[PDB]
Amino acid sequence: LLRIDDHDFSMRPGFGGPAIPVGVDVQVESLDSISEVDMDFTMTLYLRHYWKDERLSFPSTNNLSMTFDGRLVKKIWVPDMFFVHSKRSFIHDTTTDNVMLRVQPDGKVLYSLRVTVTAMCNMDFSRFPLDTQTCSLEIESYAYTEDDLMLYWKKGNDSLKTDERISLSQFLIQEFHTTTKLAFYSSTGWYNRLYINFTLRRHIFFFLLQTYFPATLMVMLSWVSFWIDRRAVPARVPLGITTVLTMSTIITGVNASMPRVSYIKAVDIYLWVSFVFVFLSVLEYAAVNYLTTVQERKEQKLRDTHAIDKYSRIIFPAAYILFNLIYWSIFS
Amino acid sequence: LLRIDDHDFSMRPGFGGPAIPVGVDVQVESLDSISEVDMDFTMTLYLRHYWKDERLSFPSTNNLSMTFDGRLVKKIWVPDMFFVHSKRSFIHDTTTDNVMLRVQPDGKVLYSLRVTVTAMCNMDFSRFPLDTQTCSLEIESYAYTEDDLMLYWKKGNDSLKTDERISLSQFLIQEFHTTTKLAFYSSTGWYNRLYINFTLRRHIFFFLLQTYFPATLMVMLSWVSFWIDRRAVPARVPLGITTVLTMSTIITGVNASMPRVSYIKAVDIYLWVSFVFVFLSVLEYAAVNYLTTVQERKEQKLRDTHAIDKYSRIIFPAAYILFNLIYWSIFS
Amino acid sequence: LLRIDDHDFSMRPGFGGPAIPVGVDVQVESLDSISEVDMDFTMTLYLRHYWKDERLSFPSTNNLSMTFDGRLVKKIWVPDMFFVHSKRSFIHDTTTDNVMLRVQPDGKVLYSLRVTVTAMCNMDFSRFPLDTQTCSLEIESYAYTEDDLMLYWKKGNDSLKTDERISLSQFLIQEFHTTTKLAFYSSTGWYNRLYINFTLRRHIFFFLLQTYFPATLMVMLSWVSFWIDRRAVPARVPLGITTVLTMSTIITGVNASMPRVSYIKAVDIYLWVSFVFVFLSVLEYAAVNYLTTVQERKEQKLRDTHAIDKYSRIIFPAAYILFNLIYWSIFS
Amino acid sequence: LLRIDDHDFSMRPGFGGPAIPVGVDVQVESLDSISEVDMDFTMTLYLRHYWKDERLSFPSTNNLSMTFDGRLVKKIWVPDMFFVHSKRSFIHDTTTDNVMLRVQPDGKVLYSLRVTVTAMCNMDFSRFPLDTQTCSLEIESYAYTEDDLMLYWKKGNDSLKTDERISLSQFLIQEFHTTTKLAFYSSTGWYNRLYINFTLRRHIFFFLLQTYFPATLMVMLSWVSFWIDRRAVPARVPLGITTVLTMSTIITGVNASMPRVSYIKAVDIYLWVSFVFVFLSVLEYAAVNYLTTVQERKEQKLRDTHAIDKYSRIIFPAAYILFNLIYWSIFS
Amino acid sequence: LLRIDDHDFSMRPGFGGPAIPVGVDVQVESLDSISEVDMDFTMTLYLRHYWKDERLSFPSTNNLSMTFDGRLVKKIWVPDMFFVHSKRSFIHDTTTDNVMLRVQPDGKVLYSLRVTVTAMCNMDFSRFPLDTQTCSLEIESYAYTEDDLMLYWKKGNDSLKTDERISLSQFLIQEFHTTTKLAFYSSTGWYNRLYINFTLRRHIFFFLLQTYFPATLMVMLSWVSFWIDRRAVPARVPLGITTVLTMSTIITGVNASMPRVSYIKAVDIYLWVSFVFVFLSVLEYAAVNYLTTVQERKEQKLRDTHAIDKYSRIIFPAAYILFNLIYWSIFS
Ligand SMILES: *[C@@H]1O[C@H](CO)[C@@H](O)[C@H](O)[C@H]1NC(C)=O
Ligand SMILES: *[C@@H]1O[C@H](CO)[C@@H](O)[C@H](O)[C@H]1NC(C)=O
Ligand SMILES: *[C@@H]1O[C@H](CO)[C@@H](O)[C@H](O)[C@H]1NC(C)=O
Ligand SMILES: *[C@@H]1O[C@H](CO)[C@@H](O)[C@H](O)[C@H]1NC(C)=O
Ligand SMILES: *[C@@H]1O[C@H](CO)[C@@H](O)[C@H](O)[C@H]1NC(C)=O
Ligand SMILES: *[C@@H]1O[C@H](CO)[C@@H](O)[C@H](O)[C@H]1NC(C)=O
Ligand SMILES: *[C@@H]1O[C@H](CO)[C@@H](O)[C@H](O)[C@H]1NC(C)=O
Ligand SMILES: *[C@@H]1O[C@H](CO)[C@@H](O)[C@H](O)[C@H]1NC(C)=O
Ligand SMILES: *[C@@H]1O[C@H](CO)[C@@H](O)[C@H](O)[C@H]1NC(C)=O
Ligand SMILES: *[C@@H]1O[C@H](CO)[C@@H](O)[C@H](O)[C@H]1NC(C)=O
Ligand SMILES: CCCCCC
Ligand SMILES: CCCCCC
Ligand SMILES: CCCCCC
Ligand SMILES: CCCCCC
Ligand SMILES: CCCCCC
Ligand SMILES: CCCCCC
Ligand SMILES: CCCCCC
Ligand SMILES: CCCCCC
Ligand SMILES: CCCCCC
Ligand SMILES: CCCCCC
Ligand SMILES: CCCCCC
Ligand SMILES: CCCCCC
Ligand SMILES: CCCCCC
Ligand SMILES: CCCCCC
Ligand SMILES: CCCCCC
Ligand SMILES: CCCCCC
Ligand SMILES: CCCCCC
Ligand SMILES: CCCCCC
Ligand SMILES: CCCCCC
Ligand SMILES: CCCCCC
Ligand SMILES: [Cl-]
Repeated sequence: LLRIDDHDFSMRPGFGGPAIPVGVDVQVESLDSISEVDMDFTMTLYLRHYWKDERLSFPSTNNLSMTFDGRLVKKIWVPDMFFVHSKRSFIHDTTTDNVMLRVQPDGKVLYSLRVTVTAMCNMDFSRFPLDTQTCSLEIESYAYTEDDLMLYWKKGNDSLKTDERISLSQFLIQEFHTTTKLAFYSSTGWYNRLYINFTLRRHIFFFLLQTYFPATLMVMLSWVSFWIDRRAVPARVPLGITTVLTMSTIITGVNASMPRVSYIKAVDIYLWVSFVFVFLSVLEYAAVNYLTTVQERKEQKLRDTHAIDKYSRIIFPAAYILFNLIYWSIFS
Repeated sequence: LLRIDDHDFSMRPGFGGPAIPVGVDVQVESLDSISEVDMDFTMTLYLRHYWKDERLSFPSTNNLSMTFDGRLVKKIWVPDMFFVHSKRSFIHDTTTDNVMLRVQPDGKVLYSLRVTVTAMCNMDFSRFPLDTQTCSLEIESYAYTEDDLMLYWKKGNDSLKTDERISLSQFLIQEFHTTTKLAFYSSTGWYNRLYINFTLRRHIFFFLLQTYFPATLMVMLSWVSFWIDRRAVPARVPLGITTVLTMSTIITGVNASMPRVSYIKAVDIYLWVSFVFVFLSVLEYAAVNYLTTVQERKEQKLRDTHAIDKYSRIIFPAAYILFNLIYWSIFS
Repeated sequence: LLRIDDHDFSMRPGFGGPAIPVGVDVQVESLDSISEVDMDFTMTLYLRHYWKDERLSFPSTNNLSMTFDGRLVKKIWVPDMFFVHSKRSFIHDTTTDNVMLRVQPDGKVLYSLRVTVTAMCNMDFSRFPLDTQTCSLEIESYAYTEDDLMLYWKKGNDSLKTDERISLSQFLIQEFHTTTKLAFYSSTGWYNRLYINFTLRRHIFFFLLQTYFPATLMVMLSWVSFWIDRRAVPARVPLGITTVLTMSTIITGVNASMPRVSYIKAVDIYLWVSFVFVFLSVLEYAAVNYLTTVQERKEQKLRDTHAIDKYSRIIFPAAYILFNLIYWSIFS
Repeated sequence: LLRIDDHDFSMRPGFGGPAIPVGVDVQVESLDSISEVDMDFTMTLYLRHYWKDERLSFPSTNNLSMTFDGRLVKKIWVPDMFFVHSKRSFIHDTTTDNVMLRVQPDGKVLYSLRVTVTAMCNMDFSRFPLDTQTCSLEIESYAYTEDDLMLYWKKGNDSLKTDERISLSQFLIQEFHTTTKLAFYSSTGWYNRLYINFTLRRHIFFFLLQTYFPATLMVMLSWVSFWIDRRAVPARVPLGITTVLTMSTIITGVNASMPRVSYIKAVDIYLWVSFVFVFLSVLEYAAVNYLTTVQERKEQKLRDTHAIDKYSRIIFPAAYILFNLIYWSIFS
Repeated sequence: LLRIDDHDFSMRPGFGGPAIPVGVDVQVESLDSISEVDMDFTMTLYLRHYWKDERLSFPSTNNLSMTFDGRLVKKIWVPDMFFVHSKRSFIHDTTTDNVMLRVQPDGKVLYSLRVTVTAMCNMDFSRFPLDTQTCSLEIESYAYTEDDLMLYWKKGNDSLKTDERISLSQFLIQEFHTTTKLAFYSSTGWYNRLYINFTLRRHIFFFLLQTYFPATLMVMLSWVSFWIDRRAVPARVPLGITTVLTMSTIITGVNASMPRVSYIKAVDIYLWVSFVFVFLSVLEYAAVNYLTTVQERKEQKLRDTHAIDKYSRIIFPAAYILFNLIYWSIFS
């Protein structure tokens, strides 16, 4: 039927002659994980190849595609494709290798693989946790240059399809599309790359509850020290100290879960401003206590509400509100 | 006996003609793990295939099935089946491949595999930790469409059997059953899928002890500040502050172990309401202290139990109890 | 010598006739790990098979066993055995497959494998950390029923031997023995199972130091509040609050390391009783403070050691000691 | 040249006759890791075998060794060796299997493998973190007894060489040497084992900084309560309570990182003695406060520095210093 | 075309004669990870080999290189290369083995592999986190000595090329270059090694925010105790105690993430000096309280700002600033 034993398949079709066209269709099954510290993502996809090989021609009367077991794959020539800038990947093998082989009577061949790929994606956290990130997956031939193999999307924009169940708990996925670009290696020649592009957006709610509310609550807990009688030194001092230390703990806990980036994120700006306010509260009380002591000493040697508290009760909330307005007008 | 060398098994029985019927029996051995963060499960099952192949016919006098070693499997045609929407799977191989092959004199073949499959399961945590989840395992042919291969359950509802030792420490497993549905791929044709469905329910006790009791205890520890003399400012302030901070720590610890979902869970509602109560206690004491200071200043310039404490001692417990009644009437 | 090329080894000896006897010897090399959360164990063992095959007969004059390389194994019939209710296992392969093959002149064959098996073991933690657990390893044929293959222990009780270096840092291992039982599958027939049983016991010392001493110390630290003058409210309140919060932290830390079981363990009983005592201390001080305030108000309007402290100093230690006596008489 | 096709290599040289001598040389490349909780170590080594086989003889004129590709290895007889009491091991395979084969004209064969072995090592932590541990790697034949194969060190003591780059960040490695001993299996016969022995010693500095300094600092922080005026009850009570709780946290953190051993380590002795001192400080202050209250009551009914503080200021430091002297004279 | 069946490729070209030259080109694709605790790095690279073999000569008219499938590789002789001092490595295999084979009509052969290598790198942390580290990758032949195979860089310095996307989030990568050196094994002979060298530098910002700012803030929070009236003992004591304990927690958290090195790092110097300052603050207050008590007792028996506070308010900040100036002038 196929006369496999009569041919040497160590050479591509057209060997010694013009390049062989190869078309690609991709269907994305899922996006399994995203790792900010590792700066990568894991995708499961169906990779489909189209090419023609006269050596697989067989007689028939119905002009219909016929399906073979898939162990025949290792006896015939198959296009060499690999994922560029990946960290690890594999082909699923239960209950058998998830490999399809269909051959038409005139030699047209359809080849399909189910693979899982972990690939690198460089992300900019300068607007975290309000950032928008983009990632891509690159498909390129390994052994054959553009002189031997021509790689292209089979149906252009319509070659990429996605399952309706693609979802992430933290990220919104949008704008899947495909592009084509060339690549050059100084010692091997020119290669043709295929691209799968998509965009990711975060949900802010979780970060609000984890960071922004606790810091605001710690700032507001430092303003009750302005309504307590200043004669209660052992009540007013520990309150401010505890609020400062809790703010420090919040900052450390927030920074613990992110990659060790050399630049400043928006959450760092917010937390450090809140910390500054909490610190200023303690300094303000220390000034008040010192001035009261000075006045007592002067009065005895010569023999109400302090203005600082009265003005702080107004100044601190207004400054904090203005800061919040400007911050959330800039970062939105 | 079998004349394997006289036939080409690269083509299915009936090649070029009508589709070949294939029956499936499944026996579930165990459910090994469930991962909320990964949103998958691991199952170990016995997969059994039934079909007929005249090319394996042999003479006999007893009309009995004969068992072969299993290395013969790779010399004959075997149905191509794979698990859909899986993450990883394998066939056990100790001390040999766990593969059974039995052939009847008239060509009927029984084929059995022991496999372990990790498969995806989308779960809704909107009622966590009082949620009920459902999952499924899908069996579909890879290479052959419904025109070449007809896939069905061998005995309908009786095709699925479960071992009595299937058990999870946290989940209750119930309602195993099977269904059949078709699937369509735009470039390859129609396929016939088999389904194994089951339902999972959580045990609430662990979550009660981990989250609900500590938060209630922290709320109740904030009500002892209403029975302490209000003149003890350095005793009443740190108590409320410590309770608020402990409630915050509880909220963070509860959220740490779950997937980063964009929606609200019931435990979040309970914890945030408890946090609100604890915060209000501190605000109440601050109001009491301020009013006492105002009265002292007025009396000196002109020259018991405060009503707020007296009413709070009644109001706070009743509101908390009513909230608990409504919450546990809604979520049950 | 062996005339391997002259025989088809795809059929068992006696094919079509009576069942072939197969004897098993097992020597346990080590117990590598136990996982409470995974509920499994890992064992390394030497598995030895005994059977007769006339097709391997060769002429000789000394009636002595001869050893072959082990690549011959894949050319001859070998009994099909697998481990039941396992999670994963493999055969060691350095520097070659650890497989022995010895054939006697009359056809007697000895076969030996070095394997590592991870197997499930259901454990009851209702008496943790004073529990005693039992586990078993099951050996059964996969392809052949009791009509084709008879599986038995070669020397009965003497078939199981253990290395003197089997040891676990936390568990005491005792009472290795073997049993035999039949198994039935509704669609394949009856099989004969072999069992390896052993018993595990914990060492209590580690758990004493981790849980029982800290909780008792936290309870005893709450009784120093009964010897401090009750006029020191800001000294007596934070002490009780801190002890309650530390007890809560201890409970959470203890529960963190165990599987999410739906039932109550002994350590939970001990910790919750200790927590109750610590909570009652705080309530007792609140009552004392309130009564003192009431008496002061009455005396002013009309114009030592409080009995509660005096009785608590006796009542609390005696109740705690009685609880310890009963607890350690019940759980031993 | 080698006439491989003319011989059956399923039988050892000398099959049916006297045992074949096999010499072993080992060169250690690195020690990769040590795990106290797993009680094992990982070593990378070069394993070299020497034997003679007349079936590989070839004509030559120069009496020189000739090197072959290494795919020839699987066509000839190779000694069967494995590592005893190992957990996992493998042969490196990039860019090809790291296997050397050299054959001399008279049949002498040199065989070399690069392997990585993880092996068990039982360690005694009774003097931790001042302990000295010893470990060994055992090489034994699997299939052949001492009647068929004689295993020995090729050059005795000079057979073991080590790379100068063997180093661990925490451990000092010394005293590599080799020994030989026999082993007996009740069902297979006598085997000859080869041993590689070495000694490990810890660096104390890290443990000093992690445990011993913090505990001493916490003990010294409890002695400042003896210089504060005893009238400051709310200052002296929380200090002692906080020091006790911090010591408890230190003990838990120290125990967290070690295996769950049933016996007592030296660090446990040191930490528990320090804890006892810190606890006694709190009890001492409670006694002082009670006695002051008694004296006040007696004086009123009838109508400086307390001796306990004065003696404690001397007694506590001297006892702690004596304990340190004895502890560091015993454990060195 | 190639007459593979007519030659034995178990012997290198020139077998029995002069050494065969082999050239190497390397292109680095990425640096995937660096592990301080494991002391290794992971690199993905393209390894290219050049050699001549007359046995692969074929007739042609165009003097052009022809590309073969890559399954031919296992039928011909291929140079034996491996990575020295590696921990693990593999060749990527999707969708096929990423192996290129190109043969010129005169027998010149180009061979290319895509591999991932994890290799050891000894690092000195004595200047952490201001350290600069160097690492190298070593390529050496395994089976063949310099008498049989001559290994060299194909284009010298121009043989090493790097992708523009090589980047690490924490480290700056610079100065890629190549060197050549010989290696000697006492039992096998001389080998020729190739080296790939590069330099790594850290970004200080992350460590500043994680360690240096919190410790400075904790030191500055201990200087507010010098502006509070010394009569407030219960306010001034807990402040110093809390600052000391927080500094201890910072030290432990900093040390937790690094390898257990026996020497001192710069961050340890900074943290321990800050801890000393914080401790001295508490000792200073204790001295002040004791002296005040002594003066009170003397005055009663005979019947402002203390100088220590006044001098400490100046001395502590100046000493801390001088320490910072010297530290950051030494470590830069
Ligand atoms: C298949 O090819 C035949 C001619 O060989 C043609 O008549 C028929 O229409 C074709 N069918 C399809 C579906 O292309
Ligand atoms: C899709 O393809 C069409 C036609 O080739 C092109 O105009 C369009 O820009 C493409 N869209 C994207 C997102 O690449
Ligand atoms: C097997 O087939 C024979 C006829 O070939 C029939 O007589 C016999 O009853 C059958 N046995 C079973 C169990 O079906
Ligand atoms: C089982 O099969 C019967 C008959 O086909 C059907 O009536 C019933 O609904 C099925 N049950 C389930 C759970 O699918
Ligand atoms: C081996 O068999 C021979 C007879 O073939 C007998 O004489 C001899 O005693 C036997 N030896 C053993 C050890 O069984
Ligand atoms: C061991 O075997 C003997 C005899 O078969 C039996 O009496 C005994 O009960 C067995 N012991 C165990 C532990 O099974
Ligand atoms: C090799 O053997 C020959 C004799 O066959 C001898 O003359 C020569 O000295 C030997 N060389 C070595 C290095 O042993
Ligand atoms: C090394 O070998 C020599 C001679 O065989 C022996 O005297 C010595 O004790 C050995 N050393 C060790 C450490 O085994
Ligand atoms: C190839 O070799 C031929 C001679 O065989 C020569 O004429 C031609 O210039 C060469 N081409 C290249 C590119 O080296
Ligand atoms: C590169 O090679 C040139 C010439 O061989 C040499 O002078 C130079 O030092 C080399 N550079 C490095 C970094 O090895
Ligand atoms: C998606 C925005 C949510 C804002 C909630 C306050
Ligand atoms: C908040 C600062 C107030 C200053 C009044 C003079
Ligand atoms: C917001 C409070 C203002 C008080 C001014 C006296
Ligand atoms: C299954 C419900 C248990 C409830 C315990 C209070
Ligand atoms: C004095 C009784 C207080 C109760 C608080 C729950
Ligand atoms: C008494 C009201 C205080 C409000 C502080 C936010
Ligand atoms: C709890 C609020 C009480 C208000 C009384 C006027
Ligand atoms: C529950 C306590 C109520 C007190 C009312 C005065
Ligand atoms: C094995 C029992 C030990 C008990 C130590 C108090
Ligand atoms: C003064 C002795 C107190 C004892 C508390 C356990
Ligand atoms: C501990 C309770 C004492 C009650 C005395 C009336
Ligand atoms: C154990 C102390 C008892 C005190 C009774 C007055
Ligand atoms: C190796 C001993 C070091 C001791 C440092 C105090
Ligand atoms: C005032 C000196 C106290 C010393 C405590 C270690
Ligand atoms: C430290 C104990 C002192 C006792 C004096 C009577
Ligand atoms: C070390 C201080 C001793 C004080 C004795 C009065
Ligand atoms: C690269 C140096 C940054 C310094 C920021 C204060
Ligand atoms: C850093 C302490 C400053 C205090 C000013 C009152
Ligand atoms: C900071 C030390 C001051 C000493 C004055 C006598
Ligand atoms: C920096 C404050 C100095 C005060 C000297 C009296
Ligand atoms: Cl206080």
